[PDB]
Amino acid sequence: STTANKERCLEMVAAWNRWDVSGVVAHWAPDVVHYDDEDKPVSAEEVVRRMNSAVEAFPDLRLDVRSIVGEGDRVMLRITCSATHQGVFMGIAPTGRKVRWTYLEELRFSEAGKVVEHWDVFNFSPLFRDL
Amino acid sequence: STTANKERCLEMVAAWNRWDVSGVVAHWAPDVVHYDDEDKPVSAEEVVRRMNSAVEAFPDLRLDVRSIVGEGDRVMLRITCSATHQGVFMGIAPTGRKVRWTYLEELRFSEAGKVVEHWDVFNFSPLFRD
Ligand SMILES: COC(=O)[C@@H]1c2cc3c(c(O)c2[C@@H](O[C@@H]2O[C@@H](C)[C@H](O)[C@@](C)(O)[C@H]2OC)C[C@]1(C)O)C(=O)c1c(O)cccc1C3=O
Repeated sequence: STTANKERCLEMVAAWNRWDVSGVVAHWAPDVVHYDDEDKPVSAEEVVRRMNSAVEAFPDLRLDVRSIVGEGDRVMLRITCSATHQGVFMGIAPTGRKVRWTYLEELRFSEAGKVVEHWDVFNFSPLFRDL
Repeated sequence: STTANKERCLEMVAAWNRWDVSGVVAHWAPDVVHYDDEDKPVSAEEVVRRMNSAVEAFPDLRLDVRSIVGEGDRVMLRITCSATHQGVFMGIAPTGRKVRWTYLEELRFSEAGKVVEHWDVFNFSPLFRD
């Protein structure tokens, strides 16, 4: 259970690492809720839009799982992303610069192994400072 | 034990919530390593200094553990801190206003239950968005 959930998370990371958003979404429950930094739900449509925009802005991105821990129906991962800023991002046009940020991803899974709730914490400071 | 490690983490949160940094530091191993935002070690003395400054700058701070997971020798917690910004913090002058941020704390424990490695992930944008 915990083991399976963790492996599911690593498959999502592998999908991001081949720049395939659809492979991440494939693990979502039909009723999945994603919470933003203010704990407000973000619609699936908008979450996917943001994910697609990130791959567009950072098309060479690589995610390094620094740590992963699972207990019960939850998994948390500390991840470092490295990329080059080749596309417009959150309004900031390209720089070509090498960037790097760290973040937490937290997922809660249903008994059938699908993601039902999803949170994160992003430290975009290094990225803003750089850009 | 992970159960035990998790309680220790809750003890650290309770110490923060009574604004007692020393009760946090008590859990550290003598040879603890803390990593800054770029993965470089930060001295235990400098961590203490930053923690002390937060208690002074956010003196009504309250931490609510949103989730906690333990496995093996590690614990991760997602925590939300709510406070009023009353003092200078990292060069940022008080606004007097309510502030709130959510973060990760990851702790690695020795077999005897002392913290040997420590990482954080913060979204401090509420403190400087404007
Ligand atoms: C309420 O304080 C905070 O929100 C921050 C914070 C919080 C914690 C800990 C913190 O050091 C900090 C503090 O983080 C340090 O100082 C920040 C300026 C710096 O960006 C930092 C996050 O890298 C960290 O510096 C080591 C800041 C703050 C506002 O007090 C902490 O060390 C800790 C721990 O060692 C064991 C368990 C829990 C904590 C913890 O919650």
